[PDB]
Amino acid sequence: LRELIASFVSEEPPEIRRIRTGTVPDLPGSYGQYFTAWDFSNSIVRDYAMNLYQLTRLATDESVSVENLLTVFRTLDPIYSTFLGYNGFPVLAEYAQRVGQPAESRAELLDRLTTFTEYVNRLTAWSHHYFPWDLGGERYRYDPSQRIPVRLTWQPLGVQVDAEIYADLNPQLATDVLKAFTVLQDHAVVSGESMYAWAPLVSVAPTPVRERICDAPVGRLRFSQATGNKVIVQYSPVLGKVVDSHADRLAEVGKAVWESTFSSKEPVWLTVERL
Amino acid sequence: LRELIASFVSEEPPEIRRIRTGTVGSYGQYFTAWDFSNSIVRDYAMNLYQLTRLATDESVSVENLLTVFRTLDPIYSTFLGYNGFPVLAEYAQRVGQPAESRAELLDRLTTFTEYVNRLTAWSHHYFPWDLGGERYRYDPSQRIPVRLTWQPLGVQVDAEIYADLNPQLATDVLKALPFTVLQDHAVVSGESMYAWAPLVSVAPTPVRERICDAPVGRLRFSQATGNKVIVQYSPVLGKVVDSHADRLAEVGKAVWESTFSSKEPVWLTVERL
Ligand SMILES: O=C(O)CC[C@@H]1N[C@H](C(=O)O)Cc2c1[nH]c1ccccc21
Ligand SMILES: O=C(O)CC[C@@H]1N[C@H](C(=O)O)Cc2c1[nH]c1ccccc21
Repeated sequence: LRELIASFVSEEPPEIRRIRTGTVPDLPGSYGQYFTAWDFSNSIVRDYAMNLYQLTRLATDESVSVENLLTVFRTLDPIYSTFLGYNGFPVLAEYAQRVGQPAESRAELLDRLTTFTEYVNRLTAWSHHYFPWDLGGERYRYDPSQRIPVRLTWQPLGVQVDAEIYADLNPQLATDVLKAFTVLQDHAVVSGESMYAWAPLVSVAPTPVRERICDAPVGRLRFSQATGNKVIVQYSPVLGKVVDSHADRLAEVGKAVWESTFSSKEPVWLTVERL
Repeated sequence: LRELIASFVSEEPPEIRRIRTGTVGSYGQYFTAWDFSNSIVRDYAMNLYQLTRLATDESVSVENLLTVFRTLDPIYSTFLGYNGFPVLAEYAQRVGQPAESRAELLDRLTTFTEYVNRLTAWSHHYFPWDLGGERYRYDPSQRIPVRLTWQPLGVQVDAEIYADLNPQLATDVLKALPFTVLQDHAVVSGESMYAWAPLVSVAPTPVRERICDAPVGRLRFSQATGNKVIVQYSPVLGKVVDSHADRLAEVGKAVWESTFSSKEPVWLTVERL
Protein backbone atom coordinates (compact mmCIF):
# COMPACT_ATOMS: atom_id res chain seq x y z
CA LEU A 1 0.00 0.00 0.00
CA ARG A 2 2.68 2.53 1.06
CA GLU A 3 4.07 2.55 -2.50
CA LEU A 4 0.83 4.12 -3.75
CA ILE A 5 0.55 6.54 -0.84
CA ALA A 6 3.96 7.89 -1.94
CA SER A 7 2.94 7.77 -5.63
CA PHE A 8 -0.21 9.82 -4.80
CA VAL A 9 1.67 12.48 -2.83
CA SER A 10 3.04 13.59 -6.24
CA GLU A 11 0.32 12.37 -8.67
CA GLU A 12 -3.50 12.63 -8.75
CA PRO A 13 -4.84 9.09 -8.10
CA PRO A 14 -6.51 7.55 -11.19
CA GLU A 15 -9.63 6.91 -9.10
CA ILE A 16 -9.88 10.70 -8.47
CA ARG A 17 -9.70 11.16 -12.24
CA ARG A 18 -12.53 8.84 -13.43
CA ILE A 19 -14.83 10.49 -10.82
CA ARG A 20 -14.22 14.05 -12.06
CA THR A 21 -14.52 13.10 -15.73
CA GLY A 22 -17.51 10.76 -15.37
CA THR A 23 -15.82 7.55 -16.57
CA VAL A 24 -16.49 5.43 -13.44
CA PRO A 25 -17.29 1.91 -14.79
CA ASP A 26 -20.66 1.91 -12.97
CA LEU A 27 -21.66 5.29 -14.52
CA PRO A 28 -23.24 6.17 -11.05
CA GLY A 29 -25.79 8.99 -10.72
CA SER A 30 -29.48 8.33 -11.54
CA TYR A 31 -30.87 9.80 -14.83
CA GLY A 32 -27.38 10.12 -16.40
CA GLN A 33 -25.94 12.70 -13.94
CA TYR A 34 -22.83 11.69 -11.90
CA PHE A 35 -23.05 14.99 -9.93
CA THR A 36 -24.86 13.13 -7.11
CA ALA A 37 -22.45 10.19 -7.52
CA TRP A 38 -19.42 12.54 -7.28
CA ASP A 39 -20.88 14.18 -4.15
CA PHE A 40 -21.40 10.80 -2.50
CA SER A 41 -17.82 9.77 -3.47
CA ASN A 42 -16.22 12.89 -1.95
CA SER A 43 -18.26 12.85 1.28
CA ILE A 44 -18.32 9.08 1.84
CA VAL A 45 -14.54 8.83 1.70
CA ARG A 46 -13.96 12.03 3.74
CA ASP A 47 -16.15 10.79 6.63
CA TYR A 48 -15.02 7.21 6.21
CA ALA A 49 -11.51 8.62 6.64
CA MET A 50 -12.29 10.60 9.81
CA ASN A 51 -13.80 7.35 11.12
CA LEU A 52 -10.63 5.38 10.26
CA TYR A 53 -8.48 7.86 12.21
CA GLN A 54 -10.65 7.57 15.32
CA LEU A 55 -10.69 3.76 15.00
CA THR A 56 -6.90 4.06 14.97
CA ARG A 57 -6.88 6.41 17.94
CA LEU A 58 -8.76 3.71 19.88
CA ALA A 59 -6.40 0.98 18.70
CA THR A 60 -4.09 3.11 20.89
CA ASP A 61 -6.55 2.83 23.81
CA GLU A 62 -5.59 -0.26 25.81
CA SER A 63 -8.75 -0.51 27.94
CA VAL A 64 -10.43 -1.70 24.72
CA SER A 65 -9.47 -5.27 23.84
CA VAL A 66 -7.92 -5.61 20.39
CA GLU A 67 -10.61 -8.22 19.68
CA ASN A 68 -13.24 -5.61 20.58
CA LEU A 69 -11.40 -3.25 18.23
CA LEU A 70 -11.53 -5.75 15.36
CA THR A 71 -15.26 -6.20 16.00
CA VAL A 72 -16.00 -2.45 16.10
CA PHE A 73 -14.18 -2.40 12.75
CA ARG A 74 -16.11 -5.31 11.18
CA THR A 75 -19.23 -3.39 12.39
CA LEU A 76 -18.50 0.17 11.24
CA ASP A 77 -16.46 -0.54 8.16
CA PRO A 78 -18.23 -2.72 5.59
CA ILE A 79 -21.02 -0.28 4.67
CA TYR A 80 -18.59 2.56 3.80
CA SER A 81 -16.13 0.05 2.29
CA THR A 82 -18.59 -1.57 -0.12
CA PHE A 83 -20.29 1.60 -1.27
CA LEU A 84 -17.03 3.41 -2.01
CA GLY A 85 -15.71 0.25 -3.71
CA TYR A 86 -18.75 0.35 -5.98
CA ASN A 87 -18.67 4.13 -6.54
CA GLY A 88 -15.04 4.80 -7.56
CA PHE A 89 -12.59 3.16 -5.10
CA PRO A 90 -12.52 -0.63 -5.59
CA VAL A 91 -9.11 -1.25 -4.03
CA LEU A 92 -9.76 0.71 -0.83
CA ALA A 93 -12.46 -1.87 -0.05
CA GLU A 94 -10.15 -4.90 -0.47
CA TYR A 95 -7.49 -3.13 1.69
CA ALA A 96 -10.17 -2.46 4.36
CA GLN A 97 -10.78 -6.25 4.46
CA ARG A 98 -6.96 -6.70 4.80
CA VAL A 99 -7.13 -4.29 7.81
CA GLY A 100 -10.09 -6.29 9.24
CA GLN A 101 -7.99 -9.49 9.09
CA PRO A 102 -7.29 -10.84 12.69
CA ALA A 103 -4.40 -8.93 14.32
CA GLU A 104 -1.74 -11.24 15.84
CA SER A 105 -0.91 -8.18 18.01
CA ARG A 106 -2.36 -4.76 18.79
CA ALA A 107 0.60 -3.09 17.04
CA GLU A 108 -0.12 -4.89 13.73
CA LEU A 109 -3.68 -3.58 13.83
CA LEU A 110 -2.40 -0.08 14.65
CA ASP A 111 0.01 -0.10 11.68
CA ARG A 112 -2.63 -1.32 9.21
CA LEU A 113 -5.09 1.27 10.56
CA THR A 114 -2.59 4.13 10.09
CA THR A 115 -1.37 3.05 6.67
CA PHE A 116 -4.93 2.74 5.35
CA THR A 117 -6.03 5.94 7.03
CA GLU A 118 -3.26 7.75 5.18
CA TYR A 119 -4.10 6.04 1.87
CA VAL A 120 -7.69 7.17 2.09
CA ASN A 121 -6.51 10.56 3.44
CA ARG A 122 -4.52 11.16 0.25
CA LEU A 123 -7.61 10.18 -1.78
CA THR A 124 -9.74 12.48 0.40
CA ALA A 125 -7.29 15.32 -0.26
CA TRP A 126 -7.45 14.82 -4.05
CA SER A 127 -11.26 14.62 -4.17
CA HIS A 128 -11.43 17.72 -1.94
CA HIS A 129 -9.22 19.47 -4.50
CA TYR A 130 -11.28 18.51 -7.57
CA PHE A 131 -14.83 18.69 -6.20
CA PRO A 132 -16.79 21.59 -7.83
CA TRP A 133 -17.61 23.71 -4.75
CA ASP A 134 -18.11 26.57 -7.21
CA LEU A 135 -21.67 25.84 -8.42
CA GLY A 136 -22.85 27.27 -5.10
CA GLY A 137 -21.29 30.74 -5.34
CA GLU A 138 -23.22 31.37 -8.58
CA ARG A 139 -26.65 30.78 -6.98
CA TYR A 140 -26.59 30.26 -3.19
CA ARG A 141 -25.17 33.47 -1.73
CA TYR A 142 -25.46 35.40 1.57
CA ASP A 143 9.61 28.21 26.07
CA PRO A 144 11.32 30.27 23.33
CA SER A 145 14.13 27.66 23.53
CA GLN A 146 12.10 24.86 21.93
CA ARG A 147 10.48 26.87 19.10
CA ILE A 148 11.86 25.29 15.90
CA PRO A 149 12.11 27.40 12.72
CA VAL A 150 10.92 26.13 9.32
CA ARG A 151 10.07 27.66 5.93
CA LEU A 152 6.84 27.30 3.94
CA THR A 153 6.95 27.85 0.17
CA TRP A 154 4.02 28.00 -2.26
CA GLN A 155 4.71 27.21 -5.90
CA PRO A 156 3.97 28.16 -8.66
CA LEU A 157 2.99 31.09 -6.48
CA GLY A 158 6.68 31.56 -5.76
CA VAL A 159 5.79 32.93 -2.33
CA GLN A 160 7.90 31.91 0.65
CA VAL A 161 7.47 32.73 4.34
CA ASP A 162 9.03 31.50 7.60
CA ALA A 163 7.39 30.04 10.67
CA GLU A 164 8.12 28.88 14.19
CA ILE A 165 6.60 25.63 15.50
CA TYR A 166 6.36 25.41 19.32
CA ALA A 167 7.59 21.90 20.20
CA ASP A 168 7.01 22.93 23.86
CA LEU A 169 3.27 23.60 23.20
CA ASN A 170 2.54 20.15 21.63
CA PRO A 171 5.71 17.92 22.07
CA GLN A 172 4.32 14.59 20.77
CA LEU A 173 2.51 16.38 17.87
CA ALA A 174 5.47 18.64 16.90
CA THR A 175 7.97 15.73 16.97
CA ASP A 176 5.70 13.70 14.63
CA VAL A 177 5.30 16.81 12.40
CA LEU A 178 9.11 17.37 12.51
CA LYS A 179 9.66 13.63 11.74
CA ALA A 180 8.49 14.36 8.15
CA PHE A 181 6.93 17.35 2.36
CA THR A 182 5.65 18.98 -0.87
CA VAL A 183 1.87 18.43 -0.92
CA LEU A 184 -1.02 20.00 -2.87
CA GLN A 185 -2.46 23.11 -1.18
CA ASP A 186 -6.21 23.76 -0.90
CA HIS A 187 -8.66 26.06 0.85
CA ALA A 188 -11.22 25.31 3.55
CA VAL A 189 -14.69 25.50 1.96
CA VAL A 190 -16.87 26.33 5.02
CA SER A 191 -14.54 27.73 7.75
CA GLY A 192 -13.66 30.99 5.96
CA GLU A 193 -10.16 32.47 5.39
CA SER A 194 -7.96 29.44 6.13
CA MET A 195 -5.97 27.02 3.95
CA TYR A 196 -4.93 23.44 4.70
CA ALA A 197 -2.88 20.62 3.15
CA TRP A 198 -2.80 16.86 3.76
CA ALA A 199 0.49 16.27 5.53
CA PRO A 200 2.00 12.81 4.84
CA LEU A 201 1.77 11.39 8.39
CA VAL A 202 -0.69 9.64 10.81
CA SER A 203 -0.37 11.25 14.30
CA VAL A 204 -2.65 9.79 17.05
CA ALA A 205 -0.77 11.72 19.79
CA PRO A 206 -3.15 13.62 22.22
CA THR A 207 -2.91 17.44 21.96
CA PRO A 208 -3.11 19.02 25.50
CA VAL A 209 -2.85 22.57 24.12
CA ARG A 210 -5.59 23.58 21.71
CA GLU A 211 -6.86 27.04 20.82
CA ARG A 212 -10.30 28.34 19.87
CA ILE A 213 -9.75 29.45 16.29
CA CYS A 214 -11.52 32.81 16.77
CA ASP A 215 -8.73 33.62 19.26
CA ALA A 216 -6.12 32.36 16.76
CA PRO A 217 -3.95 35.17 15.22
CA VAL A 218 -3.11 35.65 11.58
CA GLY A 219 -0.80 33.11 10.02
CA ARG A 220 -1.65 30.70 12.87
CA LEU A 221 -0.55 27.11 12.15
CA ARG A 222 -2.68 24.18 13.36
CA PHE A 223 -2.61 20.41 12.76
CA SER A 224 -5.90 18.49 12.71
CA GLN A 225 -5.30 14.75 13.10
CA ALA A 226 -9.10 14.41 12.83
CA THR A 227 -10.33 16.16 9.67
CA GLY A 228 -7.35 14.68 7.77
CA ASN A 229 -3.83 14.81 9.03
CA LYS A 230 -4.10 18.33 7.82
CA VAL A 231 -1.87 21.32 8.40
CA ILE A 232 -3.78 24.57 8.57
CA VAL A 233 -2.59 28.13 7.89
CA GLN A 234 -5.10 30.72 9.08
CA TYR A 235 -5.08 34.00 7.22
CA SER A 236 -7.96 23.27 17.22
CA PRO A 237 -4.51 21.79 18.10
CA VAL A 238 -1.91 24.53 17.49
CA LEU A 239 1.42 23.75 15.71
CA GLY A 240 3.22 27.09 15.14
CA LYS A 241 2.96 30.63 13.76
CA VAL A 242 4.20 32.07 10.47
CA VAL A 243 6.47 34.96 11.47
CA ASP A 244 4.68 38.33 11.63
CA SER A 245 7.07 39.98 9.13
CA HIS A 246 5.96 37.68 6.27
CA ALA A 247 2.28 37.48 7.31
CA ASP A 248 1.81 40.22 4.63
CA ARG A 249 1.90 37.68 1.75
CA LEU A 250 -0.37 34.92 3.24
CA ALA A 251 -3.53 36.88 2.28
CA GLU A 252 -2.81 36.73 -1.46
CA VAL A 253 -1.45 33.17 -1.01
CA GLY A 254 -4.99 32.61 0.32
CA LYS A 255 -6.95 34.29 -2.49
CA ALA A 256 -4.75 32.27 -4.91
CA VAL A 257 -5.43 28.89 -3.24
CA TRP A 258 -9.15 29.71 -2.87
CA GLU A 259 -9.22 30.15 -6.63
CA SER A 260 -7.27 26.86 -6.77
CA THR A 261 -9.94 24.72 -5.03
CA PHE A 262 -12.98 26.93 -5.66
CA SER A 263 -12.50 27.95 -9.32
CA SER A 264 -9.38 26.87 -11.24
CA LYS A 265 -8.66 23.25 -10.19
CA GLU A 266 -5.05 24.43 -10.99
CA PRO A 267 -2.61 22.71 -8.62
CA VAL A 268 -0.94 24.87 -6.01
CA TRP A 269 1.73 23.01 -4.07
CA LEU A 270 3.11 23.87 -0.66
CA THR A 271 6.46 22.73 0.74
CA VAL A 272 7.52 22.71 4.36
CA GLU A 273 11.26 22.45 5.06
CA ARG A 274 13.03 23.26 8.34
CA LEU A 275 15.46 26.20 8.55
CA LEU B 1 -36.38 13.29 21.37
CA ARG B 2 -39.27 10.96 20.37
CA GLU B 3 -41.57 14.00 20.64
CA LEU B 4 -39.43 15.66 17.95
CA ILE B 5 -39.12 12.45 15.92
CA ALA B 6 -42.90 12.10 15.55
CA SER B 7 -43.31 15.84 14.90
CA PHE B 8 -40.71 15.69 12.10
CA VAL B 9 -42.22 12.67 10.36
CA SER B 10 -44.69 15.16 8.89
CA GLU B 11 -43.10 18.56 9.54
CA GLU B 12 -39.94 20.02 8.06
CA PRO B 13 -37.36 20.43 10.86
CA PRO B 14 -36.38 24.07 11.50
CA GLU B 15 -32.68 23.19 11.11
CA ILE B 16 -32.99 21.77 7.55
CA ARG B 17 -35.02 24.86 6.60
CA ARG B 18 -32.53 27.45 7.92
CA ILE B 19 -29.57 25.65 6.33
CA ARG B 20 -31.36 25.27 2.97
CA THR B 21 -32.31 28.97 3.16
CA GLY B 22 -28.79 29.84 4.34
CA THR B 23 -30.17 31.54 7.46
CA VAL B 24 -27.99 29.55 9.84
CA GLY B 25 -19.51 28.79 4.21
CA SER B 26 -16.57 30.54 2.55
CA TYR B 27 -16.79 33.96 0.84
CA GLY B 28 -20.52 34.54 1.18
CA GLN B 29 -21.75 31.27 -0.36
CA TYR B 30 -23.55 28.56 1.64
CA PHE B 31 -23.66 25.70 -0.90
CA THR B 32 -20.40 24.31 0.48
CA ALA B 33 -21.74 24.57 4.06
CA TRP B 34 -24.89 22.80 2.81
CA ASP B 35 -22.97 20.03 1.03
CA PHE B 36 -21.09 19.51 4.29
CA SER B 37 -24.18 19.56 6.53
CA ASN B 38 -26.02 17.12 4.25
CA SER B 39 -23.18 14.57 3.99
CA ILE B 40 -22.07 14.82 7.63
CA VAL B 41 -25.61 14.25 8.93
CA ARG B 42 -26.17 11.36 6.53
CA ASP B 43 -22.90 9.71 7.58
CA TYR B 44 -23.19 10.48 11.29
CA ALA B 45 -26.52 8.65 10.89
CA MET B 46 -24.99 5.50 9.38
CA ASN B 47 -22.37 5.65 12.13
CA LEU B 48 -25.02 5.95 14.88
CA TYR B 49 -26.93 2.97 13.43
CA GLN B 50 -23.79 0.81 13.41
CA LEU B 51 -23.07 1.94 16.98
CA THR B 52 -26.54 0.84 18.15
CA ARG B 53 -26.00 -2.48 16.36
CA LEU B 54 -22.72 -2.64 18.30
CA ALA B 55 -24.75 -1.95 21.49
CA THR B 56 -26.55 -5.25 20.88
CA ASP B 57 -23.22 -7.13 20.88
CA GLU B 58 -22.46 -8.73 24.29
CA SER B 59 -18.69 -9.11 23.60
CA VAL B 60 -18.23 -5.34 24.16
CA SER B 61 -18.65 -3.80 27.61
CA VAL B 62 -20.89 -0.75 27.93
CA GLU B 63 -17.81 1.18 29.12
CA ASN B 64 -15.79 0.20 26.01
CA LEU B 65 -18.91 1.01 23.99
CA LEU B 66 -19.13 4.39 25.66
CA THR B 67 -15.46 5.21 24.99
CA VAL B 68 -15.71 4.20 21.30
CA PHE B 69 -18.66 6.62 21.25
CA ARG B 70 -16.78 9.37 23.13
CA THR B 71 -14.13 9.30 20.39
CA LEU B 72 -16.03 8.72 17.12
CA ASP B 73 -18.94 10.99 18.07
CA PRO B 74 -17.56 14.49 18.89
CA ILE B 75 -15.81 15.07 15.55
CA TYR B 76 -19.27 14.70 13.95
CA SER B 77 -21.40 16.05 16.81
CA THR B 78 -19.63 19.38 17.58
CA PHE B 79 -19.06 20.15 13.89
CA LEU B 80 -22.68 19.58 12.87
CA GLY B 81 -23.64 21.68 15.91
CA TYR B 82 -21.69 24.56 14.43
CA ASN B 83 -23.32 24.14 11.01
CA GLY B 84 -27.04 23.41 11.31
CA PHE B 85 -27.76 20.93 14.14
CA PRO B 86 -26.84 22.31 17.60
CA VAL B 87 -29.42 20.18 19.44
CA LEU B 88 -28.16 17.12 17.63
CA ALA B 89 -24.82 17.91 19.30
CA GLU B 90 -26.15 18.49 22.85
CA TYR B 91 -28.12 15.25 22.66
CA ALA B 92 -25.03 13.37 21.40
CA GLN B 93 -23.13 14.69 24.43
CA ARG B 94 -25.90 13.28 26.62
CA VAL B 95 -25.92 9.89 24.86
CA GLY B 96 -22.25 9.71 25.86
CA GLN B 97 -22.88 10.26 29.59
CA PRO B 98 -22.20 7.11 31.69
CA ALA B 99 -24.94 4.49 31.34
CA GLU B 100 -25.32 1.69 33.91
CA SER B 101 -27.48 -0.57 31.69
CA ARG B 102 -26.87 -1.74 28.11
CA ALA B 103 -30.61 -1.16 27.58
CA GLU B 104 -30.56 2.49 28.68
CA LEU B 105 -27.79 3.27 26.21
CA LEU B 106 -29.32 1.13 23.43
CA ASP B 107 -32.57 3.09 23.84
CA ARG B 108 -30.95 6.52 23.71
CA LEU B 109 -28.87 5.28 20.75
CA THR B 110 -31.92 4.08 18.80
CA THR B 111 -34.00 7.18 19.38
CA PHE B 112 -31.02 9.38 18.49
CA THR B 113 -30.36 7.35 15.38
CA GLU B 114 -33.95 7.76 14.19
CA TYR B 115 -33.98 11.48 15.09
CA VAL B 116 -30.89 11.90 12.90
CA ASN B 117 -32.34 9.61 10.16
CA ARG B 118 -35.37 11.89 9.88
CA LEU B 119 -33.06 14.94 9.71
CA THR B 120 -31.23 13.05 6.94
CA ALA B 121 -34.48 12.23 5.11
CA TRP B 122 -35.43 15.90 5.02
CA SER B 123 -31.87 16.90 3.98
CA HIS B 124 -31.86 14.40 1.09
CA HIS B 125 -35.24 15.71 -0.06
CA TYR B 126 -34.32 19.39 -0.01
CA PHE B 127 -30.67 18.98 -1.05
CA PRO B 128 -30.09 20.35 -4.59
CA TRP B 129 -28.93 17.61 -6.96
CA ASP B 130 -30.13 19.60 -9.99
CA LEU B 131 -26.96 21.81 -10.05
CA GLY B 132 -24.53 19.35 -11.59
CA GLY B 133 -27.48 18.05 -13.65
CA GLU B 134 -26.70 20.42 -16.55
CA ARG B 135 -22.88 20.36 -16.24
CA TYR B 136 -22.40 16.59 -15.84
CA ARG B 137 -24.24 14.38 -18.31
CA TYR B 138 -23.87 11.37 -20.63
CA ASP B 139 -44.01 -19.97 1.28
CA PRO B 140 -46.69 -17.82 -0.47
CA SER B 141 -48.96 -18.94 2.41
CA GLN B 142 -46.62 -16.86 4.68
CA ARG B 143 -46.43 -13.40 3.04
CA ILE B 144 -48.62 -10.63 4.46
CA PRO B 145 -50.27 -8.35 1.85
CA VAL B 146 -50.45 -4.63 2.59
CA ARG B 147 -51.07 -1.67 0.30
CA LEU B 148 -49.18 1.49 -0.54
CA THR B 149 -50.34 4.80 -1.89
CA TRP B 150 -48.84 8.13 -2.89
CA GLN B 151 -50.55 11.52 -2.33
CA PRO B 152 -51.00 14.06 -3.96
CA LEU B 153 -50.14 11.82 -6.93
CA GLY B 154 -53.14 9.64 -5.98
CA VAL B 155 -51.58 6.34 -7.05
CA GLN B 156 -51.80 3.06 -5.13
CA VAL B 157 -50.54 -0.51 -5.45
CA ASP B 158 -50.96 -3.72 -3.47
CA ALA B 159 -47.85 -5.50 -2.28
CA GLU B 160 -46.94 -8.52 -0.19
CA ILE B 161 -44.29 -8.62 2.59
CA TYR B 162 -42.33 -11.92 2.36
CA ALA B 163 -42.41 -12.83 6.08
CA ASP B 164 -40.97 -16.24 5.06
CA LEU B 165 -37.87 -14.48 3.58
CA ASN B 166 -37.22 -11.98 6.45
CA PRO B 167 -39.49 -12.80 9.52
CA GLN B 168 -37.64 -10.47 11.94
CA LEU B 169 -37.47 -7.64 9.35
CA ALA B 170 -41.14 -8.27 8.38
CA THR B 171 -42.40 -7.96 11.98
CA ASP B 172 -40.21 -4.90 12.72
CA VAL B 173 -41.65 -2.99 9.70
CA LEU B 174 -45.27 -4.14 10.12
CA LYS B 175 -45.36 -3.05 13.79
CA ALA B 176 -44.87 0.51 12.47
CA LEU B 177 -47.72 0.27 9.96
CA PRO B 178 -49.76 2.19 9.25
CA PHE B 179 -47.62 5.22 8.47
CA THR B 180 -47.33 8.09 6.02
CA VAL B 181 -43.87 9.59 5.34
CA LEU B 182 -41.87 11.56 2.74
CA GLN B 183 -41.05 9.53 -0.39
CA ASP B 184 -37.85 10.61 -2.19
CA HIS B 185 -35.85 9.12 -5.06
CA ALA B 186 -32.45 7.31 -5.25
CA VAL B 187 -30.04 9.95 -6.64
CA VAL B 188 -27.11 7.61 -7.43
CA SER B 189 -28.50 4.04 -7.57
CA GLY B 190 -30.81 4.57 -10.55
CA GLU B 191 -34.53 3.73 -10.93
CA SER B 192 -35.40 3.14 -7.27
CA MET B 193 -37.40 5.30 -4.84
CA TYR B 194 -37.16 5.12 -1.05
CA ALA B 195 -38.73 6.57 2.10
CA TRP B 196 -37.49 6.83 5.69
CA ALA B 197 -39.69 4.43 7.66
CA PRO B 198 -40.26 5.35 11.39
CA LEU B 199 -38.42 2.42 12.92
CA VAL B 200 -34.90 1.36 13.93
CA SER B 201 -34.69 -2.39 13.19
CA VAL B 202 -31.73 -4.48 14.45
CA ALA B 203 -33.43 -7.42 12.75
CA PRO B 204 -31.05 -9.88 11.05
CA THR B 205 -31.23 -9.88 7.23
CA PRO B 206 -30.45 -13.55 6.38
CA VAL B 207 -31.74 -13.24 2.82
CA ARG B 208 -30.28 -10.44 0.71
CA GLU B 209 -30.28 -9.91 -3.03
CA ARG B 210 -28.50 -8.13 -5.88
CA ILE B 211 -30.29 -4.89 -6.81
CA CYS B 212 -29.59 -5.87 -10.44
CA ASP B 213 -31.59 -9.08 -9.76
CA ALA B 214 -34.40 -7.06 -8.09
CA PRO B 215 -37.52 -7.05 -10.37
CA VAL B 216 -39.75 -4.04 -10.94
CA GLY B 217 -41.81 -3.62 -7.77
CA ARG B 218 -39.07 -5.21 -5.65
CA LEU B 219 -39.49 -3.95 -2.07
CA ARG B 220 -36.24 -3.91 -0.11
CA PHE B 221 -35.37 -2.48 3.34
CA SER B 222 -32.40 -0.22 4.21
CA GLN B 223 -31.92 -0.61 8.01
CA ALA B 224 -28.14 -0.21 7.38
CA THR B 225 -28.71 3.12 5.56
CA GLY B 226 -31.47 5.08 7.34
CA ASN B 227 -33.86 2.13 7.95
CA LYS B 228 -35.53 3.09 4.61
CA VAL B 229 -38.21 1.28 2.51
CA ILE B 230 -37.04 0.93 -1.12
CA VAL B 231 -39.25 0.24 -4.13
CA GLN B 232 -37.28 -0.57 -7.30
CA TYR B 233 -38.95 0.35 -10.60
CA SER B 234 -29.96 -5.58 -0.36
CA PRO B 235 -32.26 -7.12 2.32
CA VAL B 236 -35.48 -8.31 0.68
CA LEU B 237 -38.91 -7.31 2.04
CA GLY B 238 -41.67 -7.65 -0.53
CA LYS B 239 -43.01 -7.26 -4.02
CA VAL B 240 -45.80 -5.19 -5.56
CA VAL B 241 -48.25 -7.49 -7.35
CA ASP B 242 -47.66 -8.01 -11.06
CA SER B 243 -50.84 -6.24 -12.22
CA HIS B 244 -49.94 -3.20 -10.12
CA ALA B 245 -46.22 -3.01 -11.08
CA ASP B 246 -47.12 -0.90 -14.16
CA ARG B 247 -48.47 1.96 -12.01
CA LEU B 248 -44.96 2.50 -10.47
CA ALA B 249 -43.31 4.07 -13.56
CA GLU B 250 -44.90 7.55 -13.51
CA VAL B 251 -44.75 7.87 -9.70
CA GLY B 252 -41.00 7.24 -9.97
CA LYS B 253 -40.94 9.90 -12.70
CA ALA B 254 -42.81 12.37 -10.45
CA VAL B 255 -40.75 11.56 -7.34
CA TRP B 256 -37.51 12.01 -9.26
CA GLU B 257 -38.90 15.38 -10.36
CA SER B 258 -39.65 15.93 -6.63
CA THR B 259 -36.27 15.01 -5.14
CA PHE B 260 -34.19 16.30 -8.04
CA SER B 261 -36.16 19.43 -8.93
CA SER B 262 -39.57 20.63 -7.69
CA LYS B 263 -39.08 19.75 -3.96
CA GLU B 264 -42.95 19.59 -3.80
CA PRO B 265 -43.33 16.85 -1.16
CA VAL B 266 -44.51 13.44 -2.27
CA TRP B 267 -45.95 11.38 0.57
CA LEU B 268 -46.44 7.63 0.76
CA THR B 269 -48.79 5.79 3.10
CA VAL B 270 -48.36 2.10 3.85
CA GLU B 271 -51.28 0.30 5.54
CA ARG B 272 -51.81 -3.38 6.39
CA LEU B 273 -54.31 -5.38 4.37
O1 LIG C 1 -15.60 25.54 11.62
C1 LIG C 1 -15.86 24.93 10.54
O2 LIG C 1 -16.68 25.41 9.73
C2 LIG C 1 -15.18 23.61 10.21
C3 LIG C 1 -13.66 23.68 10.25
C4 LIG C 1 -13.09 22.78 9.23
N1 LIG C 1 -13.48 23.37 7.90
C5 LIG C 1 -13.45 22.41 6.78
C6 LIG C 1 -13.80 23.27 5.56
O3 LIG C 1 -14.08 24.48 5.74
O4 LIG C 1 -13.78 22.82 4.39
C7 LIG C 1 -14.40 21.26 7.07
C8 LIG C 1 -14.34 20.73 8.47
C9 LIG C 1 -13.72 21.41 9.47
N2 LIG C 1 -13.81 20.73 10.62
C10 LIG C 1 -14.46 19.59 10.41
C11 LIG C 1 -14.79 18.56 11.30
C12 LIG C 1 -15.48 17.46 10.84
C13 LIG C 1 -15.84 17.39 9.50
C14 LIG C 1 -15.52 18.41 8.62
C15 LIG C 1 -14.82 19.54 9.08
O1 LIG D 1 -26.33 4.31 -5.15
C1 LIG D 1 -25.97 3.10 -5.08
O2 LIG D 1 -25.63 2.47 -6.11
C2 LIG D 1 -25.97 2.38 -3.75
C3 LIG D 1 -27.39 2.04 -3.31
C4 LIG D 1 -27.97 3.16 -2.52
N1 LIG D 1 -28.34 4.27 -3.49
C5 LIG D 1 -28.46 5.53 -2.72
C6 LIG D 1 -28.91 6.67 -3.62
O3 LIG D 1 -29.06 6.42 -4.84
O4 LIG D 1 -29.10 7.81 -3.14
C7 LIG D 1 -27.13 5.94 -2.16
C8 LIG D 1 -26.54 4.86 -1.34
C9 LIG D 1 -26.91 3.57 -1.48
N2 LIG D 1 -26.21 2.83 -0.61
C10 LIG D 1 -25.39 3.61 0.09
C11 LIG D 1 -24.48 3.33 1.11
C12 LIG D 1 -23.75 4.36 1.66
C13 LIG D 1 -23.93 5.67 1.22
C14 LIG D 1 -24.83 5.95 0.22
C15 LIG D 1 -25.56 4.90 -0.33
